[PDB]
Amino acid sequence: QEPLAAGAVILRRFAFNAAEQLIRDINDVASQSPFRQMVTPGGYTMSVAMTNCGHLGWTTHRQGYLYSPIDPQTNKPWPAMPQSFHNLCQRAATAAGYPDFQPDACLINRYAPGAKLSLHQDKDEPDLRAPIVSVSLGLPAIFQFGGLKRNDPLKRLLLEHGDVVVWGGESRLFYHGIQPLKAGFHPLTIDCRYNLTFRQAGK
Ligand SMILES: O=C(O)CCC(=O)C(=O)O
Ligand SMILES: [Co+2]
Repeated sequence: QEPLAAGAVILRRFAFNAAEQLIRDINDVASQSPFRQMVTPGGYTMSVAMTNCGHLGWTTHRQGYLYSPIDPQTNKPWPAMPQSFHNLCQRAATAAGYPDFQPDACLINRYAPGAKLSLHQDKDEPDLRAPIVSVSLGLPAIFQFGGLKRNDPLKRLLLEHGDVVVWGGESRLFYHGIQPLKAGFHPLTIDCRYNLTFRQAGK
């Protein structure tokens, strides 16, 4: 299935089949670059653990964000993006109408019950030409999606295991975020939610 909105679609239950292989390749990456909490420059500490794969990796600190080839926690390169991450990503991107997308970054998020991503706009990328591909894995989450300005009426959507969201073009600098993840069980993730966001950061 494929719905909305405006240079952005939801590919519903798109990563369903590959979820077992994604989870496995998430784990493989994690055994190299582990998950960790990150302190926002505003002093707040994020309830979302995260790590990276691909050419570039995004981390926030006290001075601010950074895209890096080096993992600041290991002082070695971020794991190469797994075959299945790459394949899945462009297969989503094509179906979303971005045939010439190729990411170099992949920020992997892990949410516990009560974890939240504050409303933000994917901003720290120089090349606004490329779209964002978000993969939802595990427990269901409510993903809010507004627009350019902060005050745009947000719309609340249930993102479920396998669900995929691609946004770019006119909808690229759009405010979006995550509400406190409700507790539950999922076969594959047990009691959490994984989320991959694919991005072009270099080029
Ligand atoms: O968990 C999500 O679906 C949101 C991910 C996101 O927007 C980000 O990593 O910047
Ligand atoms: Co984002």
